[PDB]
Amino acid sequence: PIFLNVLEAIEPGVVCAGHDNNQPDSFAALLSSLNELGERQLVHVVKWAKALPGFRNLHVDDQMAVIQYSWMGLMVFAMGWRSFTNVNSRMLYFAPDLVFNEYRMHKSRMYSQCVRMRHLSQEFGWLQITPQEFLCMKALLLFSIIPVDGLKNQKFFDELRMNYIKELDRIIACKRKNPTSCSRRFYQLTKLLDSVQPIARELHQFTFDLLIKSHMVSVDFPEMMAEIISVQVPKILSGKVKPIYFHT
Ligand SMILES: C[C@]12CCC(=O)C[C@@H]1CC[C@@H]1[C@@H]2CC[C@]2(C)[C@@H](O)CC[C@@H]12
Ligand SMILES: Cc1cc2ccccc2[nH]1
Ligand SMILES: Cc1cc2ccccc2[nH]1
Repeated sequence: PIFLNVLEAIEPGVVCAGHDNNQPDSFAALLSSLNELGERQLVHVVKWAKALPGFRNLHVDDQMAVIQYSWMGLMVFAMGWRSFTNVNSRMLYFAPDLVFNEYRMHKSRMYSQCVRMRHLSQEFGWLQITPQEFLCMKALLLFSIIPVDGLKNQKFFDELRMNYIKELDRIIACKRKNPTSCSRRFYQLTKLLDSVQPIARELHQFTFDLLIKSHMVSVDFPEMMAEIISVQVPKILSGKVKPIYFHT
């Protein structure tokens, strides 16, 4: 399982948010911590992506593009997984020092979005998702959103996406027997993958509005976060860049 060896081998390690928990919760502090966590996580996601099989085939501008458009979903999907494995989806485990309970979900002023994310975490349990299926689905998420106008070199991207989908089928096919199970399983995983986009979309809208009024609510946005959310995210919210869905 060469391909699986790579995903397993390059999977990012634990990342902390640097949150002061001995300090009373507040909107400004929580969101500022989540943002810092984004900056820190982005760094790992970039190093992770550049190490994926065939990623370097993509044109350099397209490499940065898919990462800049997919980080939200990637991060949310991995966050859901940690929440499932660490606390069986009891809370949102953003980081070791940033675990969201119902109080924080509410205090973050993004309770509805958090509920959305916890529900995704629950799915990992309800579908009995394997660590390997998780890994393969996550890799596939990096290639699940592109500009309606296409990429610099769409042809390579298309080839790459086709291969990662082919790998997901392999994972499903192995350790299995019933051809009806393979198809059903693929149906469920693609359904799950699609369910990530609406959550990402809601978060994009939220962080965008947050960046705009950040100065008023006293929320901090690190360099890369401020740049990406003001330059790349708007392209998604305006319909110029959209998710690739399996199902209609
Ligand atoms: C991606 C992060 C940080 C990494 C993670 O574990 C998922 C989580 C989802 C909510 C995001 C947060 C980064 C900072 C954002 C974008 C805030 O501005 C509003 C929504 C937050
Ligand atoms: C490839 C790449 C993507 C990206 C996003 C934010 C900052 C730097 C980056 N390099
Ligand atoms: C996942 C993946 C398999 C593979 C084989 C050849 C070239 C690129 C590839 N990506």
